[PDB]
Amino acid sequence: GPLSLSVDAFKILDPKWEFPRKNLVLGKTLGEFGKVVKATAFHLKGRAGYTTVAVKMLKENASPSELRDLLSEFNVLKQVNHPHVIKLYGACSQDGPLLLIVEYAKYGSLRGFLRESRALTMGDLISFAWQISQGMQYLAEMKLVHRDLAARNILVAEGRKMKISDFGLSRDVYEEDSYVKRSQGRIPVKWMAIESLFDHIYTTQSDVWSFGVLLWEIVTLGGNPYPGIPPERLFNLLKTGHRMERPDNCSEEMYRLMLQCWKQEPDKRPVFADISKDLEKMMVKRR
Amino acid sequence: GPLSLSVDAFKIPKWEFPRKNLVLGKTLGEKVVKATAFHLKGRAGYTTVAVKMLKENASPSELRDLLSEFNVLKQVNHPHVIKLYGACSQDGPLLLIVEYAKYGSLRGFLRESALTMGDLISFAWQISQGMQYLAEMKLVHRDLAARNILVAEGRKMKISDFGLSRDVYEEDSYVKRSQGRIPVKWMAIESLFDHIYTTQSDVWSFGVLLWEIVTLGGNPYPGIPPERLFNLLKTGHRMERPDNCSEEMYRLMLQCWKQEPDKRPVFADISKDLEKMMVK
Ligand SMILES: Cc1cc(C)c(/C=C2\C(=O)Nc3ccccc32)[nH]1
Ligand SMILES: Cc1cc(C)c(/C=C2\C(=O)Nc3ccccc32)[nH]1
Repeated sequence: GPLSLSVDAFKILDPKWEFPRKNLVLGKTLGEFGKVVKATAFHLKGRAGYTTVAVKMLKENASPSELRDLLSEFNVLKQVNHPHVIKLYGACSQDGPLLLIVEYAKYGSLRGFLRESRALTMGDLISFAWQISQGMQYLAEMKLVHRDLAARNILVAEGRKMKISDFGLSRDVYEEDSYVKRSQGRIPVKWMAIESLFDHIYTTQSDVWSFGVLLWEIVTLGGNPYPGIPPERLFNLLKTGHRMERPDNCSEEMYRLMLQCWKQEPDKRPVFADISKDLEKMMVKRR
Repeated sequence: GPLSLSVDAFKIPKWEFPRKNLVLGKTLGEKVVKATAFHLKGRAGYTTVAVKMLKENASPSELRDLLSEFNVLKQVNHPHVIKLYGACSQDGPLLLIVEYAKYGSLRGFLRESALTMGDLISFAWQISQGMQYLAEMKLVHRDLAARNILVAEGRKMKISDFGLSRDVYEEDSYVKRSQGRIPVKWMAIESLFDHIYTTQSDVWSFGVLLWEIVTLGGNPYPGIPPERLFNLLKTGHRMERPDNCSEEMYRLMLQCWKQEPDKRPVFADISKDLEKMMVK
């Protein structure tokens, strides 16, 4: 099938991205559709000596789905280049499990980083969202729907820099401007757009919806969306037009922007350039 | 879509159990928790049970798997299949209340070990017998592996995890267009390449499970990466005879792993082959 073809095609292939396994040394697990370990790499793409990196790999007992997502992630990361998108340095595929060598983000996930804090200003939180918005605009212009946008999938690198991560679920939408998934998806339901939940339709405008949930996650310093509401209740709660109330410590302008990200009709939502301009307008009231 | 239709249907019997009579305890595994249930189906007082629920941040796919498990468990009834007692959905999160298995998973239980080859064969036989029942009901399990078998009181095997199970009454096969969620190292060659699932692919998996049993919870195809399996299988390679395995036992595993599904033994014949080993 599609995967057997992709495995054979891949194993018979770019010396641009291949990295000798023997120059790579793995350490502790950072997190667990894959696993990530901290690692160190010798003579990595013209960097002399060792460079600290993260390494994405398959878990124990990988299904075909998981293998496919690793291969797809690899494929998206090759095409992609933005200060707010995680950087790929190479891959080991030749005599051992498939390993993707990627940018180490010293603070871990944005969720984790938010949860560890209190000291952060609204200005810091706005800058974070703005950085993410710029990365999303560049992926959107590259014709890619990310699908899985969430605090847990955004890394915080050196300097408190946002890095969009986890491209397993990203799809190319050059031709049709939407990605349609027949069977049930694997994005948490509390981050999915209404048309994704009901019609299995994913577009840049469902990324915007997700971005709205992510704003909520930022403003709450890593809260759990729809707290105490079971995922199965979401269908009915969304079509009957309910949305999350304004959280504390959230300004009127911000909340207004989350709601617009959550408009029932996709075409009525802001595109990522409007989101960035909107976030600038708030940043201007603080800096 | 299919899920929203199902969720509404489900929301709109003798399986409902009041939430306030159920007390959750420690996590047993990832989601399943130890729990206790007051006045569960005519049992007076408190009964120790397990409770299956949705993990944090469940995707539609996982929601559907939970609803599916519930729907299959309503229909199924055999000494070696985990038993469903009820469910809570009225308010709060969807919870399925199921038989508690005091020794946990068969993998964990094998790995903590003194057991005879007689004990090992009996384990396989009990599962084979449960598979036989499930095959008769026209159900393809798909996800059979030591981590999905439970060890209840008296060292009784309980087949578990029906999330991925599928009805094959009409067509006798289950064909999944997209990529499955069963680990590659337990999938039949036809499931790997053509996405085809039958009772004969369950037999292949049962073969892998025999291997797990005999090695006391060994990891299949050790030090071989999942992606190499495609090629290794199509070119005819199979796991070598493990240490401490009879000739007859191994012979049974290879026959489970025949390239052609119709050349593989049927569950009924495996229960016989194992009972013969039992007796000899
Ligand atoms: C210190 C730390 C904690 C965590 C969860 C991480 C995680 C990552 C990291 O450093 N680079 C990555 C690239 C892709 C996906 C995850 C990571 N790093
Ligand atoms: C003592 C213990 C450890 C573990 C992993 C378990 C697990 C289970 C248990 O008891 N009944 C179950 C029903 C369905 C799925 C898992 C379990 N029980």
